[PDB]
Amino acid sequence: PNQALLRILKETEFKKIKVLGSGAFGTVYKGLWIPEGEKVKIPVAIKELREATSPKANKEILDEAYVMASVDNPHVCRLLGICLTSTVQLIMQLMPFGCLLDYVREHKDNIGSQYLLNWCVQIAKGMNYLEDRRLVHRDLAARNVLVKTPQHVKITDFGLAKLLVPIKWMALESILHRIYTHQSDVWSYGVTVWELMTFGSKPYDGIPASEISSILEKGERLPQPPICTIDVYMIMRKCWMIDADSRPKFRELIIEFSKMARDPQRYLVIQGDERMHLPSPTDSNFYRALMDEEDM
Amino acid sequence: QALLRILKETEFKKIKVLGSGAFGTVYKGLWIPEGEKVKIPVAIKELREATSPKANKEILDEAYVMASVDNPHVCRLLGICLTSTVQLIMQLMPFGCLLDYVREHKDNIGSQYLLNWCVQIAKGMNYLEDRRLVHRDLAARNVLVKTPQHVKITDFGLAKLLGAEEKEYHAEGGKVPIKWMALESILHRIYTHQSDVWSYGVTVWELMTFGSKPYDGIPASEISSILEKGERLPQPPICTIDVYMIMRKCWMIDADSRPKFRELIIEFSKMARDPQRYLVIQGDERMHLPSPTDSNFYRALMDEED
Ligand SMILES: O=C(Nc1nccs1)[C@@H](c1cc(F)ccc1O)N1Cc2ccc(-c3ccc(N4CCNCC4)cc3)cc2C1=O
Ligand SMILES: O=C(Nc1nccs1)[C@@H](c1cc(F)ccc1O)N1Cc2ccc(-c3ccc(N4CCNCC4)cc3)cc2C1=O
Ligand SMILES: Nc1ncnc2c1ncn2[C@@H]1O[C@H](COP(=O)(O)OP(=O)(O)NP(=O)(O)O)[C@@H](O)[C@H]1O
Ligand SMILES: Nc1ncnc2c1ncn2[C@@H]1O[C@H](COP(=O)(O)OP(=O)(O)NP(=O)(O)O)[C@@H](O)[C@H]1O
Ligand SMILES: [Mg+2]
Ligand SMILES: [Mg+2]
Repeated sequence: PNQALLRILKETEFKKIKVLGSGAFGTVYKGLWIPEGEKVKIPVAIKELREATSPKANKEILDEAYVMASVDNPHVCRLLGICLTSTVQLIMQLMPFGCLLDYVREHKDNIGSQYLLNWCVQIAKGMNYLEDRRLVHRDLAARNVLVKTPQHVKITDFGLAKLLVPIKWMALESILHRIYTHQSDVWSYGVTVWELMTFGSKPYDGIPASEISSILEKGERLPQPPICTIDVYMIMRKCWMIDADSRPKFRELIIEFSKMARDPQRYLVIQGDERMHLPSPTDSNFYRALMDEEDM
Repeated sequence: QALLRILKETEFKKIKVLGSGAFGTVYKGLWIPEGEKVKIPVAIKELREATSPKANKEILDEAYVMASVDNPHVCRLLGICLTSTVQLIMQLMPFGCLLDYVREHKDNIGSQYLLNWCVQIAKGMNYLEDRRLVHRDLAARNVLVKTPQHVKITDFGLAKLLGAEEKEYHAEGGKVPIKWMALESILHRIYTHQSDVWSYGVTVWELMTFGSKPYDGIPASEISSILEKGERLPQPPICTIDVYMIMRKCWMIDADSRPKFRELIIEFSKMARDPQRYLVIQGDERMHLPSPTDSNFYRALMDEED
């Protein structure tokens, strides 16, 4: 961990503007960074954790924050900065589009097959990269994929296991034994893709979280999303095998979905898939030069 | 052609004037992509004069070249709207142009920053020369600050669009940038890579003076005569003779005798490795230079192209 990658912030160089949402461990705000000696106001996203901290407690956090500021992959968000006060604040890039879960709801049945497949590929590439860095996500879900542009999504909020519940995204072995590996991350990938293919349906909606390990024992799984051809649905089911080692690997999921992305209409069936927009190269260039210059 | 977005009037709005010059007014604005809920800040330039559709076809031909540049020290044109007065879209620079930046930080700019800026501007101009694009209007106001460590050339390439009227422009009519121009350009209204080198000389002079107006108090009417007599801009107090002589070389009468952008890169890169030897600045020992932690932060938040 090159410690120059994590910028330590004083309270005086940023301000919280507005609340974006909250989750298990914190609250996310629209923020503004003020570089010292300048008059510019730079938008940032700030997460403040619910529970306070001591310098001994902070030593564990800094040690991990250094690891998450060291990721370097186009499909993985990296921690940028931190402010250690009574409560801890974490700073990353603010994404105006927000998370992919809200984006598929906002455009429900208004999203073509080229986009959904492209996203699956991209989430897989980012998860594979974390695996190569030997980082377990532990909380992969559509709410933790961020839309940088409609053509470019990024994984966020990974790596919290060595500092510590999303039952309906969790593998059977994680529910029963708090076992988190990359293969249980592969389970949450399967659930994430099911979210995309349903435009943000809630998984196991009538079924309380208390009962989830029973129904997975019984062999029940999430139903096949209407737009999914069988080939796509069995990748999802392969991700939900009892035997973690029988699940697909993230390198395999990249090859597979990127093969389906080459003829998207063969693998998903969307009504008026020709009503749908598709990523114009003119549109893609404009988005990249304006808000997405990173190297890919 | 994919590199220039042809825009609809409905997908952007002007919000605030940022400034104006010879041919247009610049606004801070918002791009609102169709069918989305996001408002993306952008800079919008509206030209002062309305254009016919035939004039627009010419403008569009040049706009495609202006959108084709791809270099970390040259800004590219992003979109165009063919409104009655043409509107032009590029990235919005929160720090503004370098002229206003050096004026606002006149007491906190050290020799590393100034020399690095000279290198970067030379790099961008040499890319334009390699692409055989003439600037015609290089000046500190047409260098933008992406971050204090990363400056970029803007607003090049207009010469062909002005060719019909260029010879008629009055020295006092503010359409022809007399105090940045080579002598042969004032007399003949033709612009080349070597006359751009002269503007570069003036641009560097602006930076070394933290934004003084060149030939201040002298009407533009009289510039051609004082140059023909051998007069030039004075030596900025912070410049050693080494730096002043490069500047004076950019203002030699014979265009072919001036330095090349290729060589200016090398010379300013050499000085940038020992800045306090070549620029004498009050408080330079204390002046800020950016640690890797702060440059990394800057790049992730607003300058990912690196
Ligand atoms: O900051 C992050 N999100 C953001 N959203 C918006 C703006 S910043 C992501 C994040 C951002 C990235 F860019 C990349 C990875 C990543 O994980 N982090 C970083 C981080 C560091 C430490 C912790 C942390 C520390 C302690 C605890 N304990 C304390 C004791 N009681 C139980 C909980 C739990 C979590 C969480 C995160 C975290 O959630
Ligand atoms: O848009 C540009 N600046 C911007 N600032 C902020 C937002 S956009 C740059 C610009 C941006 C870049 F990124 C790269 C190069 C560049 O030149 N342009 C583009 C442009 C196109 C056309 C013209 C133009 C066309 C016609 C005339 N005639 C008409 C006949 N009667 C006399 C006047 C004058 C000027 C000017 C520019 C221009 O100034
Ligand atoms: N960098 C960001 N830019 C824009 N929105 C963000 C950003 N980070 C987080 N958010 C938004 O803030 C919401 C709350 O985030 P967070 O606190 O991580 O909870 P969560 O992901 O929804 N649930 P958990 O699983 O507990 O993280 C996210 O779901 C997004 O809606
Ligand atoms: N992309 C930008 N982002 C933020 N500010 C900009 C941007 N481009 C230009 N500006 C600012 O807008 C001002 C006016 O620009 P412009 O209309 O080109 O005139 P100019 O270059 O200053 N003079 P002239 O050389 O006569 O055109 C500039 O001087 C800068 O202060
Ligand atoms: Mg989250
Ligand atoms: Mg300009």
